[PDB]
Amino acid sequence: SAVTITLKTLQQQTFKIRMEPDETVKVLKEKIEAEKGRDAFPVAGQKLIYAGKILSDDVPIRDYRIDEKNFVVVMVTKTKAGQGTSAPPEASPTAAPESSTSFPPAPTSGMSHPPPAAREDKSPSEESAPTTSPESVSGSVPSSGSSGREEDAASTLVTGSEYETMLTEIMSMGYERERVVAALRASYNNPHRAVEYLLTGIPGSPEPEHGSVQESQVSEQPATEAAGENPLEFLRDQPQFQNMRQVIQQNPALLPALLQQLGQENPQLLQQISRHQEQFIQMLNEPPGELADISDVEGEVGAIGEEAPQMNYIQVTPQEKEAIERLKALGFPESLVIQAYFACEKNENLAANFLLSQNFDDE
Repeated sequence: SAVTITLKTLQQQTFKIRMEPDETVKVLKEKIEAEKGRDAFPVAGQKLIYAGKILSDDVPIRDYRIDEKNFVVVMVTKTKAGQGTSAPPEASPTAAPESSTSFPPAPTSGMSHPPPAAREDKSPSEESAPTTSPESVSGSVPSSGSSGREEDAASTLVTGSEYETMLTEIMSMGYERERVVAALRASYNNPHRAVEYLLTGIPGSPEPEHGSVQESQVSEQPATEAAGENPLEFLRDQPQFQNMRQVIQQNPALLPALLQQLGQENPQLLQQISRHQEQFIQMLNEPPGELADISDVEGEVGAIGEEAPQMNYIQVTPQEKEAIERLKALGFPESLVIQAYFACEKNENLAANFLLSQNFDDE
């Protein structure tokens, strides 16, 4: 089964083909190259005219309803393949009916498209909507409520190590590594929400109330009987250290010249300087000691406290000491206060109250 096709070329040369009554016209373009040949029948200008509109090569033959009784004026122009056929400048025009008049610039650009008459020049939006799919607008329940995303706060601490830089900001407290980021991924990657939701809120510390740290044991010296036989204080006051603390306050070359001259003459300190070279020298340039903390002067000049180890008959307690502390702090005596306290009701007036009325000023 088949069907001959009337092929007509603009050159006035017609013939006949056949192929199948359902082959893409693309085979036609190639059928013409073999039907007429390839001397002056290229493909670029291959337009199969059957009655005005050239049949394209994207449809199967017989789809345009061609008629063998008629003829298809196929065209074969447009020869742009690098180097093919061309035309010299000396020639005559053959477009009587199709005579060119305007001079539209093919190359270059330009927006030649003026609107007809004087109406709405601009054209915002349109006035039609051709649906592409047959059943696109379907369904009913919402699945993705995308009514505006969320930016929230992210660049709050993340740096070179982003969350790791913060991981050290919190972990340093004494936490872990994976538990902290998790605390910094659900609380707000911050030491505020993470901490609160790191142990007291995170599933890692159910009511952490068993870590009492109210000890404060950093400074608490007795200073009541801790001094005797010290190879360092006798020199600090003797001429040995004075020569090492005076020569050092002008030239560091004397330190060695002295440590080897006097510092290396008395074994009383040498047996310690070998291991105390750090502290012994620390005092050579800056000896410790201070007689003015902030205001050592409540009563008159300011004493130290109890400078009598095993001397009095009692030792006061944490109940009456408050009365004496404020007494000697206002300008009261010493033994006259610790004793007079037992005036009438062991109060802070009968004993003081009468003491003040007895001091008076002048009559």
